[PDB]
Amino acid sequence: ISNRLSNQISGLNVATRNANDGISLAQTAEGALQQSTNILQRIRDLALQ
Amino acid sequence: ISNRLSNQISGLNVATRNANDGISLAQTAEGALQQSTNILQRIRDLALQ
Repeated sequence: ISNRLSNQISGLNVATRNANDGISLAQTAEGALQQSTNILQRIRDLALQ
Repeated sequence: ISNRLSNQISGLNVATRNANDGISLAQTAEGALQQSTNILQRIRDLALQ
């Protein structure tokens, strides 16, 4: 049973870390998009200008 | 009767020793397998990685 538990536990610690790197990925993507939106905000600013 | 008893006794002392060496055999086998399990634990660690 314990061998199955250690299987589960340390496997899920790695999977936690894979998830955390994923969180960071989506974070960087989000930043890029925020700034795409600043541009597009400017594009309406310029279209109206 | 005693000759049969000495037959039994010293024969069974040898058989005891054969059994003890067997205990050691299965012990060494067990150690090898323990460490196979450490590897396989790592293999799930790496598959999840």
